[PDB]
Formats: sequence, C-alpha cells, structure tokens
Amino acid sequence: DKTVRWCAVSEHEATKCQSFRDHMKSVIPSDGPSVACVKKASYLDCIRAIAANEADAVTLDAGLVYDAYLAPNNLKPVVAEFYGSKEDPQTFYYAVAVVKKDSGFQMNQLRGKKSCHTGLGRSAGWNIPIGLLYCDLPEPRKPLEKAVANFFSGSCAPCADGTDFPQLCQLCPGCGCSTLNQYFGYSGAFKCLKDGAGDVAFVKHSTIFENLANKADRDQYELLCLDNTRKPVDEYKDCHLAQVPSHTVVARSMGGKEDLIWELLNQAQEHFGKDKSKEFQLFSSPHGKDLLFKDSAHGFLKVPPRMDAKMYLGYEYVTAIRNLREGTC
Ligand SMILES: [Fe+3]
Repeated sequence: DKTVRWCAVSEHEATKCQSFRDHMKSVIPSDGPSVACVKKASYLDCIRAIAANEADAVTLDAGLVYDAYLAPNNLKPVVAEFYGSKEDPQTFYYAVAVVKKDSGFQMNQLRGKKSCHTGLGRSAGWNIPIGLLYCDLPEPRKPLEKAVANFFSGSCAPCADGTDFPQLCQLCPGCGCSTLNQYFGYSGAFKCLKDGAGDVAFVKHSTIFENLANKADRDQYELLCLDNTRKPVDEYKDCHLAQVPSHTVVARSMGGKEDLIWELLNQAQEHFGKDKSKEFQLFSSPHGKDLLFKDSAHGFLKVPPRMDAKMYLGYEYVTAIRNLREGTC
C-alpha cells in the first residue's frame, strides 16, 4: 500500500521506469502499490543503493544474484521471472554460443578468436562459457580477467575494468555497464557478433529469435555444441552449454518491502503482462530490449519464504561460480 523505489540502470531503463510508474498510476487504486524510479549508472550501484536504503528493488541475472547476497550487501531474491509460457512456466533458460555459419571452428578452437559477452559475472555471457574453458586458459589463471584476455584475441566484457584488462574492451571501448554501451546484454552481445566485431556471442537461446525475424537471416548463424560440432539455432535443446536459473528481483533482508514488491509486480503483470495492454508493456519497450525485466519473460513467481541466494541458485550452479573464482585444474 506504499511506494516501491525501483532501481533503473541508465537512461533507457529510467524512461521505461517512468512509463511504468505513470501507467500503474492510472490502473491502481489510490491505496494500491506505486512506483518511484531511482536512476544509477550500473547494476552494481543499484545493489549498494538498496542495501543503503536508497532504493528497494532491481532485477538481476542469477550470476549477479550471488554477488548481491555476499556481505555487506546481503540482498535476497524475492520474486523470479519465468519464461516459456503461462501454461508451462520455465524458471530457467539455456546458455548458448552463437557463431556465423561456416566461420570454420568448434568449441575446442576458441583460442585467438574474438568474443562478445553480455557482461562480467552474468550466467550465460560469462560464468557458463568461462567456467567451461577454465582449464583451457593460459596460466596463471589469476586474476581470471587477465587469463581470459590472453585466451581470446580481443573481446567485449561489459562491466570489466578496461584500465587493467584493455583486451576485454577492445570490441567495446570502455566496457560500459549499461545499455549506453551498444554491445551490453543479450542483444548487445548478439549485435557484436552480427556487426562482425566478434567471432562468437555468449547469450541465451531466445536471443537470436528476438533479433532476427526472418528464418532466412537466422540460417546464417549456427550454435557451438560441447561435443565440438555445430547445430542450427532451433536445436538449442540438443546444443547448449548449460541450464541456468531465471533472473530474479532482489531486496533488503531487513525492512525490504518484499510484500509490497510482490503486490506491485503481481498487479503489474495482470494489467501489463504479455499481450495484456495497448498502452504499456512490462516485458517489451520501444526504448530498448530487456529493460528492467527480460523481454523473453512471461511473468513472475514469488520466491519461497526467507530463501537465501545459495538455496535459490542451487548447489550445482553455486559450485561452478566458486570453482571459477578459486578453480583448479
Ligand atoms: Fe541471464
């Protein structure tokens, strides 16, 4: 029955957030939940802000959910996105490696190629791919960024430190950590491949379909499978790197307004969910892709009482992330 300060990362999400606020004002009764928009430069500033009681919520890729839980932030997942459809809700998605047809190389031949990542620490764009190549990277493997920059002959790893790891922003100077960087996120990583800046793009299964509407254009891209073979992009179920947890909304563990967050999102998905309204769309926008929430999401599911980041992500996934920051071969 009160205000939820949503954290928007940069200008594009801020605009979508303002529209979200305005439309909710015209559908929700005077005594219903409302939205306020707090603009920050990166997802990292959003995490600090929430922990500092400057904002209340933000949606994060699962990989980033782990960081959010560590002290002194101690945020917890309260609401998760679900994909697929309302009839068959999927609380996970597939991480894939997209390349152009006949580029002439397999998964075990990535050394020296140029890579495009959605962002440092994210599930599909970093943790899965780098987790699988870990023992392929040259030594020392510490720091991780260092060895990654030496494996590929140039890449775009948004949010990485370009001062110490220049090679990680060769394809996107500055390694901007928001949509101001044309190569940020799923669709940014895809564009990086499409434009020809990189040789491979680590994204999710729906990315190409979200960007190329003619099957004729998609037939010019393939997927790299673990068994060093290539398959068409429609065959991701038989050619993916891993299954990762859906993105989730995080909030403070104390005075986190988790009840209001859910009330707001549940009502938001009622009035503005998929195909629900002509005035405003929660899972789409003319100002960009994957703003505030992923375009591929179909709705929200409440997370069980007091579930911590570790239990939510699962031991397996949480294992991989640890093995990446410590890792041995
Ligand atoms: Fe993701």
